[PDB]
Amino acid sequence: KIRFCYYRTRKRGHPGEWQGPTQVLWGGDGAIVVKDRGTDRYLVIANKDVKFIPPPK
Amino acid sequence: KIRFCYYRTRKRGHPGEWQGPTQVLWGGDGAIVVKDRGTDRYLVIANKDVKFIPPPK
Ligand SMILES: [Cl-]
Repeated sequence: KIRFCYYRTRKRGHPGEWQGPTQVLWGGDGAIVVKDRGTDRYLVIANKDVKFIPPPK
Repeated sequence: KIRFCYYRTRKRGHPGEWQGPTQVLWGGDGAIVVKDRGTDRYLVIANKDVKFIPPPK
């Protein structure tokens, strides 16, 4: 059930480096929530800036 | 189990008007996720800026 992903943030629309992997804490409609361990804050990430790690085959 | 709340955001530390009511979409450690009705955007709200609405007696 636990999902992991890579994610990135945006600075004035410019995409940042891929960060993670980190646990997908919540999955919404078009976005997820992750815990950014640098700032220790929850971040809302749009799905276009998420790379979901495929579950084990 | 559906939880609703009032929430507020701050402008340079000053708390604004209470907004909502709106559904508590996710509960984390010290913060929640809501969807802003006006902007259709997910927001992370620190618990001290949340008023959870109790169910009827
Ligand atoms: Cl946070």
